[PDB]
Amino acid sequence: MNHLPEKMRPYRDLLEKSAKEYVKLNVRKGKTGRYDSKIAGDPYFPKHETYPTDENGQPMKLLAQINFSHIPQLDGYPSSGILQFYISVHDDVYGLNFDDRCEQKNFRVIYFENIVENDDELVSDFSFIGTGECDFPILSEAAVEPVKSSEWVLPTDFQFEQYTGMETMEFFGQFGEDEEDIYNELAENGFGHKIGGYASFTQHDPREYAYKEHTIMLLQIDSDDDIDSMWGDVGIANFFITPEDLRKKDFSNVLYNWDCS
Repeated sequence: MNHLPEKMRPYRDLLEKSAKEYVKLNVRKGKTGRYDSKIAGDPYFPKHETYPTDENGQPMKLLAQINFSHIPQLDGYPSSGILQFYISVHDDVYGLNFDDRCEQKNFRVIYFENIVENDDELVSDFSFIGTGECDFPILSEAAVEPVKSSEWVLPTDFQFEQYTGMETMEFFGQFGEDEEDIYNELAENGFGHKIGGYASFTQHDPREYAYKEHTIMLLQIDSDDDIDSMWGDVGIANFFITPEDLRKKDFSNVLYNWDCS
């Protein structure tokens, strides 16, 4: 039995019904191949394509790349292709769009469905990407080891309220003096790096009103001293997509968020 604080036990059946299969990403500082899933490092990129640039036309830098052929299969996710996440290196907010989290101005999400095999038609020299005045959120290339897992809905994720049928204030408030311990234990079972599953935030989930259909989390990267990942003050980043767009393999409306303490 996965542990549950005492007052939460009557809700065990509900939490089990909410369980979502996901892929935990164990990370290992080090060099990765051109076609591999990785955090930072160099991306797979065809010479004939236009490399992503930020609002001032400066080349962006790869935050992470996922090769769908290299992770456990999740319902609804592509069976192959390489999905990439990029951000500007020149802005003090890791390229987060303060106005519209889905407007790829200083961040970009690119999906290559068909992978080029010919080594000479791919970019190998990425020295053209600059160095911003601020440190990149992840300072060290890291390899990825996917492990399929499962987890109940997290209280940090706006879907929690949908499952319990009430606002979290009202929901955890019913536990009296145990409210904080209960909320914190449940929220802390989250975090870490992953594909799919439920979302963790140090502040507030931005989806309730503004992006209510972005219920699928494509990727979450947490602060992690093992690979020199640090989002502001021990924060966390994540990307979301709507079920419709994932089906269409359309990544032009992906929600990029990050927050910290």
